[PDB]
Amino acid sequence: NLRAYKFRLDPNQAQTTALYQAVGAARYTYNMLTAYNLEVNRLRDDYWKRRHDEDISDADIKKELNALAKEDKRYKQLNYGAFGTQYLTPEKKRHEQAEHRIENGEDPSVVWNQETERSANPWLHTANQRVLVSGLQNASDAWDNFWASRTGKRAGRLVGTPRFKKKGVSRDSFTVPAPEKMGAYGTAYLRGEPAYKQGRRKITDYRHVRLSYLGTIRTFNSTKPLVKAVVAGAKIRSYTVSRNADRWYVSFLVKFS
DNA sequence: TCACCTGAACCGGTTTCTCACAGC
DNA sequence: GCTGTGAGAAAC
RNA sequence: ACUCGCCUCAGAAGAUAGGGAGAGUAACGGACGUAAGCGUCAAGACCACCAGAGGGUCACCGUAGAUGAGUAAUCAUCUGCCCAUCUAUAUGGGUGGUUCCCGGUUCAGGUGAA
Repeated sequence: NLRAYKFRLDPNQAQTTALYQAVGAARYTYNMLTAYNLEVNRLRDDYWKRRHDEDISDADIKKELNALAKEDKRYKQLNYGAFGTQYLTPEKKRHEQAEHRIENGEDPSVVWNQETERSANPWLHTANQRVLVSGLQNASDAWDNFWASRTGKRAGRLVGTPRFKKKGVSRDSFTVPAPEKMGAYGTAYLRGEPAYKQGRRKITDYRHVRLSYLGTIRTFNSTKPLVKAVVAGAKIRSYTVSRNADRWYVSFLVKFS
């Protein structure tokens, strides 16, 4: 009983810039998680090959690896959540430290060197939390796809191994869930945006949508079949933004009931 | 590279807490 | 001049 | 002067504008520079800022009214009328105004121009 209403957006400069920033953040986090998981996997299977070269049964060493999970950190694999707490927010704070130490008359290069890290300036905390966690969702999904293709579940052809994302090679998209503010005609604006300055407080036609911190954006379609379906016992569930060429699209996932 | 299709498979977030209010 | 609403961070 | 179309703005097929083309009295093919490449330009109406940049509205919703929101341009909500469309036993209703739209996320092919 699930449906998708997909509209082609018509954003302005100040919103296209934010959309690029969001997709860049999701790509960055996906790359981080995939790289970490890849390194841990390489260590894991090198150890496995070394142990199997001496005729060791995997069933017996299963308990050894289980005990090693509570012994060494580098022998564990993580989900979308644990990586955010253990790893993501430490460099969130590190980027913050660089930002509030740079203005105090000190050298930008020593605190932030372009060699080790590619960013000109720290930014891993001034990005929306949901956008960042979207990449964690995507990467956890990819690695679960791979590990299910291997072991016993995903019937079909062998689904590769997780692969890095690169600008201009992969697809740009992210998903924002409920219960944050989003909706069609009949929903309020956001405090502080330039439209809210002019005084608008509600949506009063069929050519605007509410997108979290991004504000309200116009569309090319008509939101009427949404709102008419909205007033039937159906409520919006989440929204996904995507890009193709130089065009942006948004899908509202609708759950009728 | 950047981009586009086929093609298999499987699937479509919840909650707590802090805080800065807009509006008189 | 202060505070119930909204907006958002953070864990999971 | 008239008929045919290659790329481009209109969510996608049918209606209406853009930069250049063609031939005669349908076929054929995007353009500017500056073998490529790479950069650039191609939808009209209203308020702002100092010719041009940024922001809002439409390019889907017969044909009549009224009421609101908006400085506006447009939009929304009710009542008519016509048409189409169905619905159960000449009937009543309900459903609209040129048709359709279910999408994710990854891995692997395949071509494809560069």
